[PDB]
Amino acid sequence: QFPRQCATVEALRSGMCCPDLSPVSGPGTDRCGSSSGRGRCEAVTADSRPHSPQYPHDGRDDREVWPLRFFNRTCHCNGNFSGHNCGTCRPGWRGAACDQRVLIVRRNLLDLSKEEKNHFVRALDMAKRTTHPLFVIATRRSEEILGPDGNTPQFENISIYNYFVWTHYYSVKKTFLGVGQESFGEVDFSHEGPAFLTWHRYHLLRLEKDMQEMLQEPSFSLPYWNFATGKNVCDICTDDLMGSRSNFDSTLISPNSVFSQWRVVCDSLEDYDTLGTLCNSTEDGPIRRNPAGNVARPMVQRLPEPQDVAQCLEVGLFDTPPFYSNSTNSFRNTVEGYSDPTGKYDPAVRSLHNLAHLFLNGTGGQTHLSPNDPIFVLLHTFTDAVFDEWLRRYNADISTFPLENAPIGHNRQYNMVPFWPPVTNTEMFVTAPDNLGYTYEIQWPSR
Ligand SMILES: *[C@@H]1O[C@H](CO[C@@H]2O[C@@H](C)[C@@H](O)[C@@H](O)[C@@H]2O)[C@@H](O[C@@H]2O[C@H](CO)[C@@H](O[C@@H]3O[C@H](CO[C@H]4O[C@H](CO)[C@@H](O)[C@H](O)[C@@H]4O)[C@@H](O)[C@H](O[C@H]4O[C@H](CO)[C@@H](O)[C@H](O)[C@@H]4O)[C@@H]3O)[C@H](O)[C@H]2NC(C)=O)[C@H](O)[C@H]1NC(C)=O
Ligand SMILES: *[C@@H]1O[C@H](CO)[C@@H](O[C@@H]2O[C@H](CO)[C@@H](O)[C@H](O)[C@H]2NC(C)=O)[C@H](O)[C@H]1NC(C)=O
Ligand SMILES: *[C@@H]1O[C@H](CO)[C@@H](O[C@@H]2O[C@H](CO)[C@@H](O)[C@H](O)[C@H]2NC(C)=O)[C@H](O)[C@H]1NC(C)=O
Ligand SMILES: *[C@@H]1O[C@H](CO)[C@@H](O)[C@H](O)[C@H]1NC(C)=O
Ligand SMILES: N[C@@H](Cc1ccc(O)cc1O)C(=O)O
Ligand SMILES: [Zn+2]
Ligand SMILES: [Zn+2]
Ligand SMILES: [Zn+2]
Ligand SMILES: [Zn+2]
Repeated sequence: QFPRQCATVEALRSGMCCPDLSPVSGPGTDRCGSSSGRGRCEAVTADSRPHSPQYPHDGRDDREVWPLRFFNRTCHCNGNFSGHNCGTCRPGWRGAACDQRVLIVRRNLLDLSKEEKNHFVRALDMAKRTTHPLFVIATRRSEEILGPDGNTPQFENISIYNYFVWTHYYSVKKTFLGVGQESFGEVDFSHEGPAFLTWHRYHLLRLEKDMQEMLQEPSFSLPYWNFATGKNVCDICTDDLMGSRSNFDSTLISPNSVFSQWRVVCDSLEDYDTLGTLCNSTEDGPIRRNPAGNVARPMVQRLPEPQDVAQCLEVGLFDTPPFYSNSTNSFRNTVEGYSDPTGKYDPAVRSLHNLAHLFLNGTGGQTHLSPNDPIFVLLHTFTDAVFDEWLRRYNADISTFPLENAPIGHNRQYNMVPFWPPVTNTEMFVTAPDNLGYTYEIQWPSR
C-alpha cells in the first residue's frame, strides 16, 4: 500500500514517506519535488473524530487513524501537482507544468467499437500480469512488519490489477483476535456507511491512473456496465468482453476468454484469520461466476430495473443516521443496495449495487474477493455514475455526510483506507467533470 521507496526499515523508523522526485544532488535532495517547487514533505492530517461504537473494540487495528500506524509525514503537493512524490498531475490536468486541462469520458462498455472493446480486455489482462511500478503490499500486520529478525520488511511486489484487489481486501478484512481474545466486532472501511461511494470512487480513479500509466495512453478511461436492465442474463458475459460461461464447468469462464486464465488473490480467509497474516501476491484458483445461478434466493436472479436507478436519485439526503446498512431515506444506503430504491430500509431488500454483485453467484459476490472478477470494475463505474449524477442534481450537499460517529473508516475527513498518499472522503465528494477530469456518457431514466 506504500511506495516501494518507503517499505524499508529506515523509512518506517523515520515515520516519513517522502520519496525523491529527481535526486540529482544525491539521495534525499529532491523529496516531493521540493527542489522544483512541486511539493513538500509535511505532517499527515488524519481524522481524530470519534466513530460509532463497537463491542468489543481494542483499538489496536492498524487501520485506525490511517496512515498513522506507519507514517506521519507524506508529500503535500503544490498547485495541480500530485503523486506520492508530486511527480504527476492532479486528475483533470496534464503537462510538466500540470496546466493543460484534460477531460476523459467513461462510456457504456456495450457502446464501444469492436476495436476499443479488444483494447479494454487486453489492457485489463495486461494490468493483471504487470508489476505495479510503485506500490508494494504488506503481507504481515504492523507488529510483525519487519520480520522475524526485525530487519526484513514483509512487503511483496504485486501486479497492477492485483493491487486493485488487495486494497479492497484490506479495507474489509476482520480485525485480528489472536489467542484467548474474544470475537471482536466486525468492521468495514469501505461499505455499510457513507464512505462506500467515495472509497470506491477513488478506487476506480487509482486503477484508471495506473492503467493510463501502464499503457502510456493518458486518455484511457474505464467503461461501465449498465446493470439496471431487469435482465436475467449478464449482457457483457461474452467471449469478446468479460467472458461467457464455460461449456465444461458452468461456474467457470469460457476458455475462449483471457479471464478464464486469471487466478485470484486473497482467498485464504482461514489462513489469515488464524495465522495472523495478510493477503499476499500469490494467486490460487480461478474466477467463479454463475449469473442468475443463485437458485436458493430467487430475489438474487434478476438485475435491478431501470426505474430503480431513477427512483433512488429521488432520495435527497446523502446519508442518514446511524450511517449504516440499516439507514432509511439515505441515498447512500439505497444505491449501495441495503434499502429499497425508494429509500425504505428492509433487512430483506437487496437492490442496485448489492443486487448486481449477488446476481453473479460467484467470486464477484464474496466481499473479500469480489474485485478479482473484472466485472467489478464496470459494476462500480456504473455505481459511480449514479453517485456523480446525484452530486450534480443536489449541488454536492455534503452536509448529511457525518463528521463523527459514523462507522470506523466513514467519518467525512477519514483518510480512505489503505490509499496512498492519504486522501479523505471529502476530496472525492465533488462533481467529476469539473473537479476530477472525467465524465460519464450516460442517459438517465426519465419517469
Ligand atoms: C512521527 O514519527 C516519528 C517516527 O516514529 C516512527 O514512525 C511512527 C509513524 C510510528 O510508527 C512510530 O512508532 C515509529 O517509531 C516519531 O519519532 C519517534 O517517536 C518515538 C516515540 O516517542 C521515539 O521513541 C521513543 O524514544 C524515547 C527517547 O529516546 C531515547 O533514546 C535512547 C534509546 O533507548 C534511550 O537510551 C534514551 O533514554 C533516550 O531518551 C524512549 O524513551 C521511548 O521508549 C519508551 O517508549 C516506548 C514506546 O514509545 C516503549 O516501547 C519503551 O519501552 C519506553 O517506555 C521511545 O522509544 C523515537 O525515538 C522517535 N524517532 C525518531 C527518529 O525521532 C515522531 O515523534 C512522530 N511525530 C509525531 C508528531 O507524532
Ligand atoms: C451460488 O448460489 C448457490 C445456489 O443458489 C449457493 O449454494 C447454496 O447455498 C445455500 C445457502 O447457503 C445452501 O444451503 C445450499 O446447500 C447451496 N446449494 C448448492 C446447490 O450448493 C452458493 O453459495 C452461491 N455461491 C456464491 C458464491 O454466491
Ligand atoms: C442499525 O444497527 C445498529 C448497529 O447494530 C443498531 O444499533 C444497536 O442499537 C441497540 C438498541 O438501540 C443497542 O443496544 C446496540 O448496542 C446497538 N449496536 C451497536 C453496534 O451500537 C441499530 O438498532 C440499528 N438501527 C436501526 C435504525 O434499526
Ligand atoms: C520490484 O520491481 C522493480 C522494478 O519493477 C525491481 O527493480 C525490484 O528488484 C523488484 N523488487 C523485488 C523485491 O523483487
Ligand atoms: N454483501 C452484500 C453485497 C456485496 C457488497 C460488496 C461486495 O464487494 C460484495 C457483495 O456481495 C449483501 O449480501 O447484501
Ligand atoms: Zn477505535
Ligand atoms: Zn504543502
Ligand atoms: Zn466494494
Ligand atoms: Zn461493490
